[PDB]
Amino acid sequence: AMKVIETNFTDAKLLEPRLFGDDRGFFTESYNKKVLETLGVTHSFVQDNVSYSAEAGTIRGLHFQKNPKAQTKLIQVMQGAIYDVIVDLRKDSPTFKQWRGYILSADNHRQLLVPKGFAHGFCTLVPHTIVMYKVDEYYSADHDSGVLWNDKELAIPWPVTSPILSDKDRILPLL
Amino acid sequence: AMKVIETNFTDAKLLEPRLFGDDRGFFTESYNKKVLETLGVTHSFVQDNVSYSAEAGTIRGLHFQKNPKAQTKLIQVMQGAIYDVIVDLRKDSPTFKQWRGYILSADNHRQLLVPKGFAHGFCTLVPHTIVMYKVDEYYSADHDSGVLWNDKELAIPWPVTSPILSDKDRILPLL
Ligand SMILES: Cc1cn([C@H]2C[C@H](O)[C@@H](COP(=O)(O)OP(=O)(O)O)O2)c(=O)[nH]c1=O
Repeated sequence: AMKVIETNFTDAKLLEPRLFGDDRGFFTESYNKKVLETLGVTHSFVQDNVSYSAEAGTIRGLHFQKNPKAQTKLIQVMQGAIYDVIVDLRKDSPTFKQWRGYILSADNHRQLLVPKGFAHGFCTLVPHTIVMYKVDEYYSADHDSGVLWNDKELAIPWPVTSPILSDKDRILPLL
Repeated sequence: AMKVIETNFTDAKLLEPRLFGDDRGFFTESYNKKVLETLGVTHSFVQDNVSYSAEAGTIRGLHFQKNPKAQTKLIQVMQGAIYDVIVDLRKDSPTFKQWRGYILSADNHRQLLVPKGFAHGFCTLVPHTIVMYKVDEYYSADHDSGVLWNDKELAIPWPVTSPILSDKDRILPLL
């Protein structure tokens, strides 16, 4: 079934689904609610989002929806590959302000469980990258916030010098 | 938000989500539980399946899981394109044994809600097609059944003369 590759910051989980291949292609259960609960991931997802980025080096984030509408996310890459970063913003947390960069791709089929209290963003590594992610709380343009990609406090080693960013993404606040 | 393009057999719906496109690519809510409810679609999906077919002309199906463990399927195409066919197998229906073929692609983003009581299958149209589908009941081996892709009564004008099938799909029982 689906298995845990690593756990970081207590609750963040890098996961891998069991693939079943043939000469014809493959099959996989990319999500199984009851399986996830066994792996200590109990969430009822309400929305699935799909992000398409035409050019490599496109940066999406760092996003976080402020409470009372915080979102648990579960991200995967359907086409292409991305360098995904998560930052622990729980002030109480022993791992507060810490981050981690993961490579999620169409070939590795890896998924990342981003808990509530974290900032999340990614950098596409090749053209035509498609990212899909579930959220357990509906979107709220009101509570939609984030952290500027190049915040010097975090000093994230993005694999791009001049990222393709939306104007909205270039004016996100610092940490 | 999401729009119902057409409805057939009383309950099967061809859906299309809202797509926010800009200079960098696009973003869309492929699944939204609340939105679907407002359209008349209410189900608790517990499993997401992914199917990758290397070559064009690969037929997967026709398939249904036996009652009482029938499954509602929400079909979507993440890469490539398919000719998706559903067949009404509800003995107590005014459309029993009728079928419809739909074209779902990564470029149209259309989705198909296949009710419990229908057989479902598809033929990939281009190489490397990826199909994702959500189900409201888990996979149950003992309840696995289907209809022969080239069954004589079903008219199904598949767009492939010699398709690629698994050994078990060639074995599937006739209606
Ligand atoms: C339909 C389904 C299949 N599977 C497994 C059972 C099979 O061993 C494998 C492939 O499914 P299937 O398409 O039935 O096999 P074939 O390729 O021979 O037609 O996937 C699941 O784990 N979950 C599911 O929901």
